Amino acid sequence: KTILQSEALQKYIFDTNVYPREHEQLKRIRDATFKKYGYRAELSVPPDEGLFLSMLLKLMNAKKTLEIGVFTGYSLLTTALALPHDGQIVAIDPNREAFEVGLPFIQKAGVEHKINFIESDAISVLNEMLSDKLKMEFDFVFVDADKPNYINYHEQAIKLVKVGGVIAYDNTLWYGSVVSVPERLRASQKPIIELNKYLASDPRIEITQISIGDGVTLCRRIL
Amino acid sequence: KTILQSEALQKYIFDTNVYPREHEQLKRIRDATFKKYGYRAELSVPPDEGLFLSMLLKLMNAKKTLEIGVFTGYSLLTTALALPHDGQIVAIDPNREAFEVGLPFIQKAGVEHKINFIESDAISVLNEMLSDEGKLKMEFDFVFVDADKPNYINYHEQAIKLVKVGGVIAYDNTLWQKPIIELNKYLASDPRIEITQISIGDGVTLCRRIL
Ligand SMILES: Nc1ncnc2c1ncn2[C@@H]1O[C@H](CSCC[C@H](N)C(=O)O)[C@@H](O)[C@H]1O
Ligand SMILES: Nc1ncnc2c1ncn2[C@@H]1O[C@H](CSCC[C@H](N)C(=O)O)[C@@H](O)[C@H]1O
Ligand SMILES: [Mg+2]
Repeated sequence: KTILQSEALQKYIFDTNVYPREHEQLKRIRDATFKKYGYRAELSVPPDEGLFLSMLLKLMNAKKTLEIGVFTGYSLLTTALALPHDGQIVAIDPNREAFEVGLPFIQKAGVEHKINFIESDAISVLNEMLSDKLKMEFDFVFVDADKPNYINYHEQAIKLVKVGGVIAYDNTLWYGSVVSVPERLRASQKPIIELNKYLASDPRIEITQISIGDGVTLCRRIL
Repeated sequence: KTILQSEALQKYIFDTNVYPREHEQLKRIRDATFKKYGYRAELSVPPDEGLFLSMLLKLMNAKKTLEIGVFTGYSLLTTALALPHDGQIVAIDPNREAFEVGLPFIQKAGVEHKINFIESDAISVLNEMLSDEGKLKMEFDFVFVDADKPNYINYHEQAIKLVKVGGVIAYDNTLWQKPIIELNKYLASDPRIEITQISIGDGVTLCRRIL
């Protein structure tokens, strides 16, 4: 899986610059995820994107983060390992079963204490955060869930992220189809095109769309 | 050029997510670069990589940077615009004529005061910095290496002493040929850095100094 010019080039990146520095428990998540899910393992953040997100989190000095869409936990464990010892993550996914595929390796990595996993749909949780008593504020928000709700998440996340914080959207080049379409991915083409147009014109954010993985768009909140 | 599956996909990134947000003086650098250097305009850091570097510098809170390889100044102006008002950039290139193509637009953007442009080969400039004991602890937050590929490993061993612990050295063109193959192996096995290779532009490898 790649949006690059060649699968060989994608493998060069993995072999040269990811797998030799990949945490062993991240490898364990990858192996377990393919064994259970087959091609659906491609739902995971790819390992080169993971390593990038890790250094991004370190460079921003992020400590409080929100993850919408957990699956078996590759990006969640990536995030927990990058954060300092007192980092805290709110991680939302209706599929607790997938989460428990990765949880033994999260536990082995010693970072379970950083994670608040919420088995729920994200819309209601983020609406409760906005409606809750306390001040929810995040350094970083990773949106990697159900694409038809991405614009809805944006309007929630732009209230919950700090000014100067980052909201990151995954899959924003969607197999190249934003410019094309593989028939089974057609349903998600429109919502990603819609999200791309929405972020492109948003004055409250600075953006960079990065041709890593299946496309990552970073949104730095400035208003 | 693009390392993506299709040129249409690359152009989509530019049209949708770069040009509507691109500083007008960066556009003017792009146009003047084609007018003077033609298809060597391709040597410039591409617009999507520009916004990426800009976002990196803002998130890092970078203030002092070093640029090796300037050409007509697209990445240099990108950097100057991302830095705070009191930011400083040291920019090294033997081609002063190319720099002076972009200079009017750097000046119109109001950021010329941030820039110390040095007309030289970078190896000797950096060796002089390493010799300058008195300013050795005046370190850079960010180093961008975008020059002559056969010297990249040499620049690494200089830059790793010039950048702060926790700062970043960024190598351009790491998905290029031999000096890049060698560089990629060298950084992969360097215990003094953490790395991430990003498939943007011609390939960018970020090196965060940890020792
Ligand atoms: N309404 C919703 N709210 C939150 N998550 C949802 C959701 N609907 C679907 N999802 C979840 O979105 C996930 C997308 S895959 C997430 C991949 C993950 N970031 C990783 O690196 O492994 C799926 O696990 C799915 O269960
Ligand atoms: N020994 C050397 N030291 C510093 N720069 C060098 C060099 N040898 C070649 N170069 C320069 O490296 C540059 C590469 S093109 C640089 C692109 C620039 N960052 C931009 O965005 O426009 C050329 O301008 C060339 O003059
Ligand atoms: Mg993903």
